[PDB]
Amino acid sequence: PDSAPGQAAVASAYQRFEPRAYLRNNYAPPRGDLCNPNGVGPWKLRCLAQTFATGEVSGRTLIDIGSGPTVYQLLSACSHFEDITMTDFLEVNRQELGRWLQEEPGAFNWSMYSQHACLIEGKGECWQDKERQLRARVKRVLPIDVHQPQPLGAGSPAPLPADALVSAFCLEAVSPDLASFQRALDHITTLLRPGGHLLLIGALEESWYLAGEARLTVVPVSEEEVREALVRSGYKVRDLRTYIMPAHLQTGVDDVKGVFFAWAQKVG
Amino acid sequence: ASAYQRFEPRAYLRNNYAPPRGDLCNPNGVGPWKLRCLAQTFATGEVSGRTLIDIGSGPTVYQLLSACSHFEDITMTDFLEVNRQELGRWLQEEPGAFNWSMYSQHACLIEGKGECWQDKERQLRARVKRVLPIDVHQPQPLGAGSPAPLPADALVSAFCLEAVSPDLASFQRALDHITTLLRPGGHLLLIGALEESWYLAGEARLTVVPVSEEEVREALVRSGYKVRDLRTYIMPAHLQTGVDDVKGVFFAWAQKV
Ligand SMILES: Nc1ncnc2c1ncn2[C@@H]1O[C@H](CSCC[C@H](N)C(=O)O)[C@@H](O)[C@H]1O
Ligand SMILES: Nc1ncnc2c1ncn2[C@@H]1O[C@H](CSCC[C@H](N)C(=O)O)[C@@H](O)[C@H]1O
Ligand SMILES: O=C1Cc2ccc(Cl)cc2N1
Ligand SMILES: O=C1Cc2ccc(Cl)cc2N1
Repeated sequence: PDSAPGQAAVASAYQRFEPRAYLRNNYAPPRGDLCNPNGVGPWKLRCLAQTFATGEVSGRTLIDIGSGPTVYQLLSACSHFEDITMTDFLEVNRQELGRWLQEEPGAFNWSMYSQHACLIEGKGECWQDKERQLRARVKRVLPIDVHQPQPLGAGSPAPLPADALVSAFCLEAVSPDLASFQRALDHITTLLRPGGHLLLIGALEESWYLAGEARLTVVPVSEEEVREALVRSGYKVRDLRTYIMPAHLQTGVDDVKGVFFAWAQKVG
Repeated sequence: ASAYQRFEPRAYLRNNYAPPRGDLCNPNGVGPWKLRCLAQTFATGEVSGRTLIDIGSGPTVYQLLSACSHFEDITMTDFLEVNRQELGRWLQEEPGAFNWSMYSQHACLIEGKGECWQDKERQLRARVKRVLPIDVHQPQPLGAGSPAPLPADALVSAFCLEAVSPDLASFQRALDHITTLLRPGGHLLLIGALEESWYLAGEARLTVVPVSEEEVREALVRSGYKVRDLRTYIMPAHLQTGVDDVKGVFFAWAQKV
């Protein structure tokens, strides 16, 4: 009926979100181990690489929805878009990205991820070049709130509508329930042009994860709930695959059961 | 040969394996070309067996990155103790070891098997069983009671022979010597400088015999090899740095017969 309470709880909880702990929890080993091809990191990168490798997802502008403190989700993307917008709710995350953009030593090191992306893209690109291009193509880092009908605000800086959207582990991680999730998907969809593409990666059947002091409440979603929401938002689903989280990667940082990858094209 | 007593490993790694010659990003540089020759050759599946020996390793490992997944027993060698020490520092992940990761990465990249560079380094470190003294000017370069399994199924040698031979004849004889280490029907991957007469290694100034591709080809023949492949990389101007007067690099894939 009324979305304010749940959304308020969410915003409250994220005030405690610690980027460094979150990076360590999910992007340092064992989950950040890119050597095991059956690991989640390599699967995520592979979903992205293969999708962009079709040549079917291109344009001038791309918006990454809920970037947090991570850039891996753009490694394969960056060679297909001149203009990239990164976004996040939390200033601290936006500053994390700032540190990487300035190429500071105190910044999180993504070079393994950059290398791995070069590896599976199979074009013999060195990772320093991939990183240099991503840094050059990120044109802005913006506040965002997906619960707003205009997630970027009014008169945003972003080129709208975008040719493509990327969003990894955001919607389910900030929506108290499925209806909120659906509305969030509707909101970000207004930023995408008709015939444009959305690459959505997320947690399956997760109810909580840790980011330092912050223990965050997640709406657990299934593949089928994800498919239906995409259709409900005006997408044709081109691809929807599932990674089942291996027991050895269940580290107590969350109760994630799996990860989904969706390639969807906005009808129009 | 006394000149090699002033040879500084770090200065050599600096001159040849750090930028610009060590930049692997540009596909037209010497580093990537070398790795490609090695990778492509092994990818054929025709160079294989159980044991491999690297002749004149110096302080470098890149020349075995593609090799290591085809040979369970690897022997590295050099004339200088300091080079063997520098190798030991990398093989044992000791302090102040040279950083080869860029090369491991590129080998993984070129090979295209989706392998992470750490697994690659791990395997190489696991398969190098020993680092031995050696002198190619000796009829038995490894000495008599060598811990090395002989004959080897395959040899690798990069920038050693021409770099240690006053003249063509010495070069030919040294090739003769190392060839005795190789099992008949075995393979030799030989990489070397073309038309070079000197190079620097810190305080060391080394004399080199300037050799041509045809001269390299004829040497292998005269040593009893069938030349399966012989390619030339011409050294671009921007990689002419003042550390030597190398004109090009040759890669030769030869088979003892
Ligand atoms: N109301 C809201 N609207 C849009 N993004 C939000 C939000 N509340 C929290 N977020 C951001 O959602 C992110 C979830 S973490 C995922 C980060 C990154 N995309 C990855 O792939 O690892 C956090 O960065 C959080 O700050
Ligand atoms: N008389 C001799 N017999 C065998 N090796 C020798 C030698 N005199 C010097 N060497 C070794 O020959 C090497 C030349 S440079 C090292 C080349 C290295 N494998 C790479 O590819 O870059 C030096 O390590 C040097 O110590
Ligand atoms: O591999 C992934 C990365 C990631 C981010 C956030 C959450 Cl809740 C779960 C996972 N698992
Ligand atoms: O690229 C290469 C590597 C190398 C080793 C030794 C010498 Cl004398 C010259 C070169 N040039």
